[PDB]
Amino acid sequence: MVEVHACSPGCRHHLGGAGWGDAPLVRLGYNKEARAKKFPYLKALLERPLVFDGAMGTELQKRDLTPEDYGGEAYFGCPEVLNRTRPEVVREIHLAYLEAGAEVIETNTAGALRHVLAEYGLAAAAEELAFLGARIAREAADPHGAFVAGALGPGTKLVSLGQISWDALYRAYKEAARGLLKGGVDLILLETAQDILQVRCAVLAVREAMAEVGREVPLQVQVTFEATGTMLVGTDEQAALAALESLPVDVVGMNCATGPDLMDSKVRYFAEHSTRFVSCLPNADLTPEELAKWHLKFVAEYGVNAVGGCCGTGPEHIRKVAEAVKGLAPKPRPESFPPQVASLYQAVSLKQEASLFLVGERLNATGSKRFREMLFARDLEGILALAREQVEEGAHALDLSVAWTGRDELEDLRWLLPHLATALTVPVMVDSTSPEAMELALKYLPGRVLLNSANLEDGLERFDRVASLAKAHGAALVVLAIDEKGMAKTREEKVRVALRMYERLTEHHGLRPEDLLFDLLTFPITQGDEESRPLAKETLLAMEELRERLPGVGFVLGVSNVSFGLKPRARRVLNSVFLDEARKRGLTAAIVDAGKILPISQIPEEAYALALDLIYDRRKEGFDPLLAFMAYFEAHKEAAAKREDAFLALPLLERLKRRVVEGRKQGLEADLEEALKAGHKPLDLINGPLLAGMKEVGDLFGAGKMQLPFVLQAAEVMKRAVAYLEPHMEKKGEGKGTLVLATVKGDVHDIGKNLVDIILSNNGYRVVNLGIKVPIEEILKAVEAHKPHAVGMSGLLVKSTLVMKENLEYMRDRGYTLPVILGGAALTRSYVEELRAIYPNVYYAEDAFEGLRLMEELTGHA
Ligand code: B12
Ligand SMILES: N[C@@H](CCS)C(=O)O
Ligand SMILES: [K+]
Ligand SMILES: [Zn+2]
Ligand SMILES: [Zn+2]
Repeated sequence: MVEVHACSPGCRHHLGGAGWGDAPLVRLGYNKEARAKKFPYLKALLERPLVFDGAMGTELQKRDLTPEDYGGEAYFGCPEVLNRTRPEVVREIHLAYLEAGAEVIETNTAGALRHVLAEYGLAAAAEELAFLGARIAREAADPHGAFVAGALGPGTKLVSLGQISWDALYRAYKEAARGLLKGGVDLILLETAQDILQVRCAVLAVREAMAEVGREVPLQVQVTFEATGTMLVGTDEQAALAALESLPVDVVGMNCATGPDLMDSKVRYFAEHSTRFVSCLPNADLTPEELAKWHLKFVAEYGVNAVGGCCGTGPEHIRKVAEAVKGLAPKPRPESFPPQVASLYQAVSLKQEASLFLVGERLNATGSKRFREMLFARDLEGILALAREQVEEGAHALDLSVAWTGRDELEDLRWLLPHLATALTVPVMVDSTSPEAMELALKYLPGRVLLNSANLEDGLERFDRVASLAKAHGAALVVLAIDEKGMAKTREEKVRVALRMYERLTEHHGLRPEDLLFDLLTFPITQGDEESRPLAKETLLAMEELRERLPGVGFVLGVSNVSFGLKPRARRVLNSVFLDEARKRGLTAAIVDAGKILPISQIPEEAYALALDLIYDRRKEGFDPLLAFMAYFEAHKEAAAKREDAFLALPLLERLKRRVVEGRKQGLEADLEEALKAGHKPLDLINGPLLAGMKEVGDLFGAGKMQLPFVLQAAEVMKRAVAYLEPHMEKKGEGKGTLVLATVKGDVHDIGKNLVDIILSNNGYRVVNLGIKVPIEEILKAVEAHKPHAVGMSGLLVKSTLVMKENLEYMRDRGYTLPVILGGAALTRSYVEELRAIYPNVYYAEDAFEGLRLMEELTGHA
């Protein structure tokens, strides 16, 4: 092995593993075959479904156990102290589960954690009671030749919410896992997880336990989804899986809180998308027979790898499940997972559909006077509004740098990060030259973070420290083309540094290409020195080359830099054109603000061609592009005022259209008022100038001539106009029936939907509008509560047409035959015709009027 000898003193491979051998993640993905060859539990998961045991706690509660059984009054009701004071009772329950057909039992150790046990005066006994728990299970399982799972639960204190420090929590999982490993468990099971940051904390602590003890075992991680649909601290299934896929874990799954019914969408999401094996352990009430049917569905139809029960399930539940699942062939797991990052709340794709991945930069002390002022003044409320402003303008993630000469970086992160952890809906790109700052940040930020910058500026060791940190915490990584020779300025230097960095991150450390965002630099081309004139072109040509040579990797640029030195209008224009040029060369992400760009649709053809000449350095004895480009803005200084007066001069109707296209909120309501006073009706304005404006924005976005922030600015105008016009809308009928209406899970588009709501409401239909990103469970809760004549689902993403199909499947499975009306721009009539195969009663609606006519037909025209 070359690689075993090629470590620096910066490498920390115990937690994340390296790029070779048995590490959980390597360049090629989840290291399934190697780990199946080393570990009998994973071999078994490949070969057959593994039946878990059922509840321990609810089994213990059925024994009439006295204070004496627990060692005294102090310890009464602590399950884990029974490992010392009534071992034979814990064992008997294992024996009942094995005799019922369980091939995997869990240790009575879920609450064998320092801070949980402190309740009973047992804080110092966590390792002991965990070790005795593993021994009890070993004693029962060894005659049966079964597996033992060392079970650790979430504890009583939520780390994302500040109720315990990462370090105290880390120490609690470590010592506990140590007990389990020394006791002979075959795998460690982190279960009933409520806090996605705890998952990261405990995974890394349990890994460290393995390294300390010299014994590695598979790691299985199960979250709990509450009846509301998320983990307790607010994490959905998508964000959960995104946060798990990049960690050193073998098996992902869920347990507790609900029965399999509510669990079904979440189990199907894991079964469908995870590269790891998948487990499912529902709570119960639920009969043995019912649970056996749900696990037959989950195994045979979805490909779930291990099945058992949680709280309320007994031996009898496991008996029926083992009979139901014996002899089913496992389905193969998916081999790739789309690159995604995550906040506490939501997953975000790194390959954004039809768009760059846009990273706001205003939370950067170096680049932002406002943020700096608010940081030093400890203005939390101001920083969160700034965060929100950026997300509102389309930021998929936020770059954060607090570093400032004169200040303690670590103090400022300790102040700010606890608040960002729970406030942000989007992920954080942690921006720092200090690995210590990075490591501190990774103790506070839930989900899958980004790290802004592995580079070779300060030696291989720092590079390896950052690389190691990213591998262990499952972070995406920005790779910056700077080495011992300095910043790479030419295409040749950029490719060479990128290739060296790539090979080290993939082959040595085991990061996937998909985790990497290569930053070839952005230098100013405005200063006007002959050195600086080709520096933009060099980045663009390097990026194209590295795109063909490195499939899978991403590219990110801080684009504003290109234009440093210029006047604001010139900057906005150069930044925008550079960004589009970079997109055409392979760019996947951009660190940029909305204010520092404008739509290409708004750039005169002459400014456009001059910006091209400057970027590509089209210099002649004829003409110097920098001077020509500067001179353009000198000679069109009045341009802002010709725009404003020409805008204000337009006819009323065309002016309404223009407000949409150009995002002009200011004076909107006055124009709409003017139109209502002249006798125009609300729906005329909506269907006419306003939606014509949205049609044009769509054409420009689809043609690459308008970026996401300006589509959001058009969207805001559109929704303000509809909200102003809605109260003036003429009603046209009386109680004709009821529609439950929703945009489906994953989708935030609602302009279509809300027009539907308004047209139907005013033609005399009760519309229960459930909003955006509505899961099928909440749709059907609404169906049950309101008993409507139909259900409406809106979908504008291609992805949403697949959610609609699955929604129809979910509805068929639970007996629904109510009419379903599907609509949205992504969805065709030919496609809804085909869904009739799943669900007879499904109808397509081209528009709100077609929706109206379908409600008319389906209620007898009421
Ligand atoms: C506005 C807009 C946005 C706004 C939406 C704001 C809001 N709605 O609150 C914002 C900026 C939020 C947005 C974001 C994104 N969007 Co967008 N967006 C658009 C845009 C420009 C206009 C959509 C619109 O409002 N149309 C106006 C309404 C009136 O039309 P409509 O919704 O079709 O509805 C009519 C019919 O379809 C029907 N209908 C619709 N629903 C229903 C339901 C029922 C029951 C009935 C009876 C009828 C019915 O009736 C309506 C009126 O007659 C479209 C352009 C397009 N569609 O080609 C892209 C578009 C839909 N978006 C797109 C994309 C990709 C995205 C993003 C992924 C961008 C990104 N960030 O990477 C995100 C995804 C966010 C998410 N969903 O999770 C794509 C989707 C295609 C795809 N491959 O997935 C489009 C097509 C652009 C493109 N690529 O060309 N988007
Ligand atoms: N393994 C635990 C789960 C706690 S919710 C038990 O069955 O009691
Ligand atoms: K169990
Ligand atoms: Zn190493
Ligand atoms: Zn439970």
